[PDB]
Amino acid sequence: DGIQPVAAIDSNFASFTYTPRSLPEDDTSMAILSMLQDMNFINNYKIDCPTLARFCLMVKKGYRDPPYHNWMHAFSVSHFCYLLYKNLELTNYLEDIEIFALFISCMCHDLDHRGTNNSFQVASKSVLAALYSSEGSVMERHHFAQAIAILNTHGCNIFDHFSRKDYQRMLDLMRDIILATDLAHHLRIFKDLQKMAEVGYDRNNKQHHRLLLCLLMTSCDLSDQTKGWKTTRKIAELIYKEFFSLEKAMMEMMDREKAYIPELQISFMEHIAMPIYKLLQDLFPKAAELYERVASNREHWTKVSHK
Ligand SMILES: [Zn+2]
Repeated sequence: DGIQPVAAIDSNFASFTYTPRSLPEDDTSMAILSMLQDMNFINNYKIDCPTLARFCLMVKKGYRDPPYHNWMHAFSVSHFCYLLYKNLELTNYLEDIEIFALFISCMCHDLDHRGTNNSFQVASKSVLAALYSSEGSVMERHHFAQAIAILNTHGCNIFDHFSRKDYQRMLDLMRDIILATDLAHHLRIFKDLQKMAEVGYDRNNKQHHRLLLCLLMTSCDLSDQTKGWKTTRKIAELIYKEFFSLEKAMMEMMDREKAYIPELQISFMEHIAMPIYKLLQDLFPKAAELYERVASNREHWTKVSHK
């Protein structure tokens, strides 16, 4: 094969309107390579292509498949990462190595998702946000360690040619970015994010770099919310299907429990999702489209919510 150009996957691959979940699963590894190519990482870092193929195949293979926290989730978060690169022009904000770390983090950040819901930090703001949230910041996870175990598998070391210093910096970035997916982490840095958007992003501030990378990471994880109505509806279904994945009903109870979805999804939008994409828009005028679209989904949910 060799790598496909992004524009050959779909004329709209690079548009916020595009739904990556509609790519057949078998074409997703190739589409990862297409995106790294169009982002100029393969060329600039002179990455061996067979190696990058094996790496990508290896992380895909390492995902469990619950209804929601699965490869397609990872794939679609990665794809949003690419959309932020293309549409917000992140190279004017972050360094190449940070963008690269962000992308690989998207690919890797749910490898050790367990679904053990053991915390009240997110739940206090939104009961459904707690089910969408990745884990690792309150209970220890090994999304990161698993990513490296892959990296150190013969024939998979895509950062082989980096300097020792960039190699540590790459690993530190992944470890920190993967941790930041956990919404408990986001809540804990929220005031800092707010301060950053108030004062204005400062390319020379290393703190601003760290904060932006977390914000972007969480913006990719919840990016299902920035798609069509059908997408939040389908994703809400999946989260449910996951959490009920095993206990004697007192069919019936299942339906009472899905009658709660609208209000939970609205509370999730109002208290967690929308603030995040408000922040992006405050920092990036070109992200207005995204907040508007989440806003519009909150409207449909409200509208539906009188089942
Ligand atoms: Zn995730």
